[PDB]
Amino acid sequence: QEKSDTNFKEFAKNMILGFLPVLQWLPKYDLKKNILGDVMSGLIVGILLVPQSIAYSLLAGQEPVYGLYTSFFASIIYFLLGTSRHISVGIFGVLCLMIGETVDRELQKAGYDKSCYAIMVGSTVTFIAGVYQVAMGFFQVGFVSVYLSDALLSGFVTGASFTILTSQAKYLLGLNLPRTNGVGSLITTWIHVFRNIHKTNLCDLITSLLCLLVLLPTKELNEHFKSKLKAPIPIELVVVVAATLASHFGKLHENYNSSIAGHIPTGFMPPKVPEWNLIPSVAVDAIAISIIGFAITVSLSEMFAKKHGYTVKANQEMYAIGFCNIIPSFFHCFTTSAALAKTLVKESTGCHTQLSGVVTALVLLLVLLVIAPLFYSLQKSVLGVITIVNLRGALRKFRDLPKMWSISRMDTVIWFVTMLSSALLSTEIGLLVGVCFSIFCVILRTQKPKSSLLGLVEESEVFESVSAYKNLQIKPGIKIFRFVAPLYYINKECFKSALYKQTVNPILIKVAWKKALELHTIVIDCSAIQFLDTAGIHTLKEVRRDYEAIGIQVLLAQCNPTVRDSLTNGEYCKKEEENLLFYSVYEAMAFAEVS
Amino acid sequence: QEKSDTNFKEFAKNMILGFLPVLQWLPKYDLKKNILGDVMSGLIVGILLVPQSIAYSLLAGQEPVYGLYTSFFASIIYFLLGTSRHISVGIFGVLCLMIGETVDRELQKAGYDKSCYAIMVGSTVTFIAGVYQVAMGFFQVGFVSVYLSDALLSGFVTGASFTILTSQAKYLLGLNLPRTNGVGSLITTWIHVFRNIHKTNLCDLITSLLCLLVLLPTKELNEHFKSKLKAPIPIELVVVVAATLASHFGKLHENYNSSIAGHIPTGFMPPKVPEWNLIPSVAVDAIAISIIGFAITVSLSEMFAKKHGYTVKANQEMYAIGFCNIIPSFFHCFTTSAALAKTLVKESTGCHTQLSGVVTALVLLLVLLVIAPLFYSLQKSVLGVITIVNLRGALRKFRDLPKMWSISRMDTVIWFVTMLSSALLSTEIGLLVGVCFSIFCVILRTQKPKSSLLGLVEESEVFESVSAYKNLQIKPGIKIFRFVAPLYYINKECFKSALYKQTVNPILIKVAWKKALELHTIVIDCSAIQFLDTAGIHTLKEVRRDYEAIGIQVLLAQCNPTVRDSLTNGEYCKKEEENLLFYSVYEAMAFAEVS
Repeated sequence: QEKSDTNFKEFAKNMILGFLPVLQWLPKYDLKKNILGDVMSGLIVGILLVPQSIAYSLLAGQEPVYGLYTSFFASIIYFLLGTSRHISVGIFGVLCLMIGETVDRELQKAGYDKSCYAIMVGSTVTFIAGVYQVAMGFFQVGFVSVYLSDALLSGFVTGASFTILTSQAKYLLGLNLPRTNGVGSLITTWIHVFRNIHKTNLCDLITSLLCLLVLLPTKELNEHFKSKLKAPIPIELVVVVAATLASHFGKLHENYNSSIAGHIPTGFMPPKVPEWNLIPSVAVDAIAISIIGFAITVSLSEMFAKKHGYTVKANQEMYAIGFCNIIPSFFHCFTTSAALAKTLVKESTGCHTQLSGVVTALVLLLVLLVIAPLFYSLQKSVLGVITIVNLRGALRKFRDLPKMWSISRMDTVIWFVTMLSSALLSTEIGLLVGVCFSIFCVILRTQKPKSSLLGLVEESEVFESVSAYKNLQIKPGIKIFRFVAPLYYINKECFKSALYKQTVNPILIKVAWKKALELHTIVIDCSAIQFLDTAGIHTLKEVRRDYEAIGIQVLLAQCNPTVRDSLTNGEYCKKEEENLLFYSVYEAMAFAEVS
Repeated sequence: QEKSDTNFKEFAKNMILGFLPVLQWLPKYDLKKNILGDVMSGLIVGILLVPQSIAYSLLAGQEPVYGLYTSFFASIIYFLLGTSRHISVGIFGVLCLMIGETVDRELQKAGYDKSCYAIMVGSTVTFIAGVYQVAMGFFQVGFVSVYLSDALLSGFVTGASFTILTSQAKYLLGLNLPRTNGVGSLITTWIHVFRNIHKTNLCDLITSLLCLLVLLPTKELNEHFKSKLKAPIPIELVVVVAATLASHFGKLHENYNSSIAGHIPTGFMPPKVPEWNLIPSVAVDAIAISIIGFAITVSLSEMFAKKHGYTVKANQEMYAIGFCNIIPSFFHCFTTSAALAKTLVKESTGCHTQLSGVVTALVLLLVLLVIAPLFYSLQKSVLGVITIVNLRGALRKFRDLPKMWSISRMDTVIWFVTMLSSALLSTEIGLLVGVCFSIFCVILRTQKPKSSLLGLVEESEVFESVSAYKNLQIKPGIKIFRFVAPLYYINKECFKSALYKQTVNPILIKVAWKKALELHTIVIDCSAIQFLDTAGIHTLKEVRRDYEAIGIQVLLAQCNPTVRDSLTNGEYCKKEEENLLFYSVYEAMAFAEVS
């Protein structure tokens, strides 16, 4: 009755401006209020970046000298390539952990100097990771970073933070543990500590607890008392200078036996080519670090790009972190990526342009040239509690998402499985388990979908489900049915079983008829079925061929253009010279009422 | 205007009859027309099952005696447990290939008798595969067999058929090749043949070509001339008896040097316990064979169950193939599963009940007891062309699905990738690549979805897309928008970019406004968005917070009950004391027209 029929439809300086973005803000600086907040931000984050680089470089197994070349070349190389404004690419601790695992595995395998073979592997893997980044940037692909969610990175970071807390337990007591690195790394290292426990010092426990007692309440105050104290108070450099000038005026290496940092050379040695022969044995870890560095840096650039009102790209933001692993790779460095704490404390004070990074470079220079005879005779336990107490965020995350179970109910499971599988197993296998599980969970969400009868809406033409709404009039039998899943091959059985349960069953009624009623029309509302496979059109043909036997008819309701393509172009299913497919479900009710 | 508001809704003999199904058809046989077609079918498939069992048992590396125990115990054990009627569980050639690979790998590793150590590994892996089957049946799980599609098995079968055709090239020429088994098995075996080619016989090529010349046109006639010749004509036993009674009356082992499988003892040796110490090194191949045997047997039972008008179960069909690998596992056998050719030639003639299988057992008994001195002095090349020319179906499949590219366009890619990755690499890695690729392809289908404006339908209340339909009236600006994907985290960027491209862009217009119009309502039709993640409600909040800045408003249209749950229960997004969510999109047009 009044079948509404529509009609189908028939069938080069612009590059230099991109690549070298120092030449698009430097000729107009607008120095009225562009300098002072920027310079103060640069000195503040430089003061708060001195004690972090030595600690992170000590975490990777090397001496705390090469981390200064790492952070310095990283801060000076982003000023010439980066298109963001508030990122400050420095050192990310999870990258230091992965680099430490790789250089420890290769030094344990192929070695048996130590201090110079701990640089060849790191520089080579950072060089080839940058080669991978510039190849992924020259192909302009970037499609891999969208498969990493944001309830997956926030579990991987917490798992790697547990691994950092475990691997900084030797320096908190001053023991000599073997290289226990592999698949059960946290459990084996903790049982190695608790077996070999009755050998700890009385010098590497008193200064550790005293420095923790100074650090942790002061950071707890500094986190939420920023009103009367505008700049963040640098207690880290204060306790480092106070600990160095006790263990050198007080002779804390002969009277006791605490660990003491190397010697620290002048700096800026002649550059060296990385070892080409170690390339094919290490190019499974460049994949491991390049993807996560690229993902974290593009997410943390775009999150701060639209907050201040400008635009950033993605074919150039890849190249800056690409060459950040290329040109410093010829200068005894390791991998770098974006910041989390440093960029927030950078943007919180001043920070009107990119030139802060240059000052972030520049104050390192003094540190790298005239502070070589100092920073001797400081403990390796002060740096341990420095890189321990600076883990407030990745363990503050436990307070929120196990109480934000109410929003998602299925991202909490992904987050907790990724955290558990990255603290216990490793960092690479943990990230792989997280990615594959978050991919599998959407097809688990497709399987077992919802279904219900529909019914009317009392004097309009809307149809909403009767399993979750109050009194709606239903016709005696023109029973409607609605499926909210794609219906491809995983859930052909769920669709068949749900349709046979809500309405009557065809085969049982056919058997009891042959051994020797109401509901004379079923209207499948296929508005939500948003593609369909080969088995999809097979089971939609099967329900019609079964239901036509008893004496009832089946007619679909408001399919998409592509489903209506794949039905007629599909096998032959339901259209040669018949109507049997409608445009609105209320029209199907009006037709089936005419009988 | 007249906001249609509904109201939300507040919140033991029955087991023996299953397990032992010989006791539910045997007391009433109805012998008027239940015997004769059944018995003739049993003798016909027994005659056509004698030459196949020796060939398949020779494919697995063992003597052609243990295959007779395999098929006999398989046919006699399903009569006591099986609930189907037309399956006839015999020997599946891909199972013989996987068993051959496993016993060849273990015999090459741990060995260096050969004929008795080629039974311990096969019997042990079939025993533990049956243990896996009865464990998967006692847990009543069965959810794994739905992840295997039907455009995936039909590529895996063709890839394993290429591997059978390659691995039966030694016996087609009579050479001595080493065990070239691994990851590049087909390529290495073909290059080993074509390097070592100038050593073939003149006896193992003349009888091979002569027997192929007899077999292949006769099977080509027998495939589509079944009218005047009702029963399938058994030319296989005819050419086997004609080839045996040439190479024993004609002395074809002294005058030439062709291969001949002698020995062949009477049979029914005392039973032996399988080797328990080889359990933990082989339980990665029981997973490989149990899943595919269970999948093929449940699919081929249900495909023939509803064709004749009865019902079958799934908690009992698992147990029959479970114990088919348990009780014959103590009697020097290997794995069995359902039939494809044998069940079609069984059901095509006679076949009124299950008792055909007993005759399928019974005619083996004569073969296993008094045909021991015969079946000596037959070539190993006749059995080669027997198991070659019986591959008509799995290579006839190349004519259909590369011309059924028009139905699916994405199952052809899955099928071809599975065939290519199972012919070249292996059978296990090929099946794994097929399963993981078919899982990944549905989330590739979610990514890059369709979008369009809607427009009216000219004097009704339907809305269909304007990118694929002819003239529909559109309001000047109340531009509608429709998304047909779940919108979780993979395609937040596609949704944001498509909405910013079809309608106006918020951020660019805000920038040009701040440097110093039409479309005063966007109605997102979210009828097809069938769940949403945390990032989903984040980007749906972000589009409202952006669009509210310029001076236009955004209101969603006809979400599901679960999306309307996850919006309000979600963060706070859009409902405390506001309307901002409708029930039908035409009502949203009527509201936005009032302005």
